[PDB]
Amino acid sequence: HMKKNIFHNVSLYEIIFSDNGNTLTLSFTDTIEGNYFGYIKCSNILNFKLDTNNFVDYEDKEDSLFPLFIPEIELYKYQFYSEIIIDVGIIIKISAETINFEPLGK
Amino acid sequence: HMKKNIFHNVSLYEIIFSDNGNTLTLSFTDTIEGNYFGYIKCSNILNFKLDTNNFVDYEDKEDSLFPLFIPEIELYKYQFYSEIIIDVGIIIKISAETINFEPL
Repeated sequence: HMKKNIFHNVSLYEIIFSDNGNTLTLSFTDTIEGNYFGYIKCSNILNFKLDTNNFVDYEDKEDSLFPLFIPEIELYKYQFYSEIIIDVGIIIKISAETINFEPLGK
Repeated sequence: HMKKNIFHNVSLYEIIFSDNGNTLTLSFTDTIEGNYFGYIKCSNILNFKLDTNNFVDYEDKEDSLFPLFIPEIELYKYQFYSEIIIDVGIIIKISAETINFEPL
């Protein structure tokens, strides 16, 4: 069990299944120029939770999940799997056998 | 509250967020020869949960979530939102303000 903050001040713009559903990849831009920044790859998914937590105003036309601006992403490493937690009103939790990401730092 | 079983004997092959992320589309084939069957579109998502519950053997290099064979899907229509539940060991639950599907 370890904890670590990664991907400071990023913008999540997609969540994509791959490898016949076994992998989830989250892709991000930076919050300055807005260019592509990188990704978090969650391989061999254990669980995935998205809860909008009454945060998105669906009566608001201009309001939507993506792009989702994120101050930082919590990464937990256990003996046999890892978990990322995104908590920005909306909450996203993903547990997977391996979690890797690029780039390794800003 | 009205509960209903839909999409009998289907195979789920993708779960896709829209560009703005407000909509989730689940796409299905039949389980006969893999021809396209239809979709369930969940608009204005409230929550989405996928738990593989140790039913995908990751030590078996051949095992994978998709295609996910489904005997039926439970559809709940509450007063102000709807929910689908897929329970095949693997569990998928999606609540959204509206849930629409084709074919009817």
